[PDB]
Amino acid sequence: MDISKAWARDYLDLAQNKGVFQPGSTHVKIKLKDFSFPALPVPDFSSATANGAATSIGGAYAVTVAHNAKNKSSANYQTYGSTQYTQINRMTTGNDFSIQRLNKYVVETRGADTSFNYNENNQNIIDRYGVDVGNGKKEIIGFRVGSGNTTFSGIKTSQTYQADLLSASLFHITNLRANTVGGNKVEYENDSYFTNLTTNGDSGSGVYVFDNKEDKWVLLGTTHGIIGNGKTQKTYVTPFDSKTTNELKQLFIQNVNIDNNTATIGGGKITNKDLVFSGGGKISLKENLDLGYGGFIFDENKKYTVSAEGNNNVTFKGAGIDIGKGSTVDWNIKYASNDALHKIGEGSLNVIQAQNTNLKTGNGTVILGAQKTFNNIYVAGGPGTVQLNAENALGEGDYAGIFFTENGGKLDLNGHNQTFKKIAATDSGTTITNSNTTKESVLSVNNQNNYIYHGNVDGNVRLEHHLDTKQDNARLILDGDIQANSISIKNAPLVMQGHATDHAIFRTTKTNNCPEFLCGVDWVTRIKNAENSVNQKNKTTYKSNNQVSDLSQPDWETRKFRFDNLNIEDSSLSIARNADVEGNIQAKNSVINIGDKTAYIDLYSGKNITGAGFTFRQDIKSGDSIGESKFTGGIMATDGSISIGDKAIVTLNTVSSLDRTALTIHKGANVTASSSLFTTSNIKSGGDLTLTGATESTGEITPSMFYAAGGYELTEDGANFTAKNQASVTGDIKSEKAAKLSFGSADKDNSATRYSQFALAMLDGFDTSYQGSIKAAQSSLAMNNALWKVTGNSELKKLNSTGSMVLFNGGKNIFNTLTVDELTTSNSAFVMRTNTQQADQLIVKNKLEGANNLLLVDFIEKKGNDKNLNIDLVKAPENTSKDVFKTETQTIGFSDVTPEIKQQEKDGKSVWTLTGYKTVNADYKAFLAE
Repeated sequence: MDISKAWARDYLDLAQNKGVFQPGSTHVKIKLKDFSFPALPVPDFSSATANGAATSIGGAYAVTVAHNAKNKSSANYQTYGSTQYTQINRMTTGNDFSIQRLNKYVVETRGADTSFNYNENNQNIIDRYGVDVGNGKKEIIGFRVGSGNTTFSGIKTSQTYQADLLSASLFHITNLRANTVGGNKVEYENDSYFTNLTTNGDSGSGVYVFDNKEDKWVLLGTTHGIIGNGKTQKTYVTPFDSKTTNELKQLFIQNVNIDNNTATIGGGKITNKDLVFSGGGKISLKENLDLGYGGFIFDENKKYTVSAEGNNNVTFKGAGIDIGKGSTVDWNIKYASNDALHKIGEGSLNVIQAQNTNLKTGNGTVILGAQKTFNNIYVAGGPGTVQLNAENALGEGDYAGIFFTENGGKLDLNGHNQTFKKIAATDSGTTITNSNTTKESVLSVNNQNNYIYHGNVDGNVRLEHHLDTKQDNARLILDGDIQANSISIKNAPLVMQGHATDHAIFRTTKTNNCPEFLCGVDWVTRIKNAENSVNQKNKTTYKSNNQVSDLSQPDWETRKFRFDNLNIEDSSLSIARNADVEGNIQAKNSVINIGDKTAYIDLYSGKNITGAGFTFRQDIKSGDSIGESKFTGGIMATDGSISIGDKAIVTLNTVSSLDRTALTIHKGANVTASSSLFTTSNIKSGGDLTLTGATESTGEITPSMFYAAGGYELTEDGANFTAKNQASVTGDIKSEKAAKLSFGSADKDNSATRYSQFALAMLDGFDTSYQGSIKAAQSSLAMNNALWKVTGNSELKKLNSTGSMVLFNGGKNIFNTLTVDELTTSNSAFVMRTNTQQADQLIVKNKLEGANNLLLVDFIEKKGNDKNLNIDLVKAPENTSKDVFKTETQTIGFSDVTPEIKQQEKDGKSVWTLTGYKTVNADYKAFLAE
């Protein structure tokens, strides 16, 4: 492998379908120390053996090269996932082709597609598998994956057949029909930039090529050998051979036509090959049946039963069970107890009795119809389903005896409740569901220590994380997608977060089993040193640190958390980076951190299943890792606290009620509450906080709502506090930072009012009311159509009121002063109060005012006539002008008492005074167009 351009881990990521090289990914490019892979989907390389030297072709069959027999097995002993398979037969061709029969059915992969036809003429093959590389120029491009003696630009690992080091080659075909000893062979050359040259240990590995018309990767053949040395090194592929393949497969077929009758089996007779059953019917065993290398294969769309004669106890043993699509096999015997039952195929195994053995399933449905149906279950490869159909059908221990490796499968609780201390899932290929739409399944997960569920939840499920005693370390962390009716949390923490994308590593054991003499620095260390400089300049050390993922990596999968309701009691809920959370929260004596900085990763994520596939490993690290997070819904809380952190985006579109529940909005958060929010406590905010009417209900249309904060709101930075669009906001607002905004839709509205005009007796206009005390001596205040009733002494920095504005209200003969420092009011409204001999308000200190305006007043003294006494109404020294409260002889006022004013008095402070009285859905905003 050449790592002068590409990172070492890049070749590995591709071969192991990690990082950006997920199966089916199109338009993939990688940064170099910039490179675009060809316009094709990434292959699925899961049909490759762990060591790369052979390729599964589905079922009990695999393909490799013939002279790999001489090799230290290399291909005689095959590992897929947690399972070992042994070649027990083969056929072999002069062109070095080898089709293999394995001792058991492969559970982990459905195998590579075998539709390559070497006997088509050159033009046909070019048109079927050719790739455009410019202007219509076709080349046959493909991928090869294996793990020969491994080298990274002159760093010698001396490692061969390591699964961790499974590495990918990209190539173009240079001769479809090269004339070699043995027969015609396909010749290829690697890409000159993304260059993984073939090594001896790669011999036998599968070569892939992509069908244009069927849109699928196809097994071209298997790697035969090389000629040459560096960049131009040629590789020869033994073309896949159907005829020889099919001849080997013929050696294992015994057709059994049951045809709805009954086939009785015993004594070497039916009244090793695979027994290939057809027609449906009953299968009865008179004794233990051991099929050796054979197993059961069932056709499609048929019903079968497997029974013991006379209700005896008989076991079956063999290659496994392969059930065709649309078929169901009622399995009413035991599979042998010293062997795993391997189930593949798309149909259903219906297990009527307990088995006292282990299951390995990779496809179709296995139904558990008995208590403790299997001792342990291993789910692999993606498309299998395990379905509960009896009480206590799962197994014992923390994991309920079920384990999901790579790509996982589905657990359908099917109306049953199931409890796990821990779910043993390696990745989000796993989902726990419930297909029963009429009886909800309670899924309980009651880990007492840090644990991450990597899998999903959907269907008719309720999720509970309940403990008997308050335990703050019992953190349940969900890394996958969660779709649940509801979620309930008591006494133990819940964490919702995204998933750090898994990458390949070079070696999972932390030791190098070669002494320092004769071997020196660890090759693992050497790769990290060799890429250190470019990693220091780009800040990407996570690429070469031999860890599966890193808290500081940028590549994170966003996860969806949807639920009608979450209930928390006496614990904490954290939404961390790349969680997208939506639903209603009820909280009691609990802590809610939205946009929490602490994220968790699993050092064995994606490789959590060990041993024979019935043991589970997990190692958790946590630390700061800041990224976008989303909460959408409502919050009903009692005590505890709520925290909204950097990069979080919260949308309260459901009514929120906080009682003794402090709300803190930190710097870098965006909180929009389009739904009513009441709180007996206070809200602190150093981010953006916006309060608006319900802009929902209709696809258009907006109804209004309220925001009360008894403990007031407090602003903590150069922040934003915006109220607009039919928002009625109660509770004082204080601040000593340079804050801004807002009251009132900034020209986003007018006079054309929708909604109930009986719901206009709560805002008059505007479409925004507030009340009513602002102590912010550094802060701005926009006022496009508003304002407040002012219930306290407000000393505000700056003010701009293009539109409807402030009045006073309303302490019992308790008068207050507003005080600005750049009051540029561009229009109406300024209703002030006084009884007669006691008046308030000394406003703008540093002048600059606006056009039109309306400085008004009102009372509690019954002056049946005039009272021509001296009480000022503003205090702007010298002033820019005077006509900043123009003479409009149309004042309704309060009662029938209308006094007048002045122009100037004490020094430069241009005040306003008083005079006498007069006599004159029926209004305040009756002066917008004045």
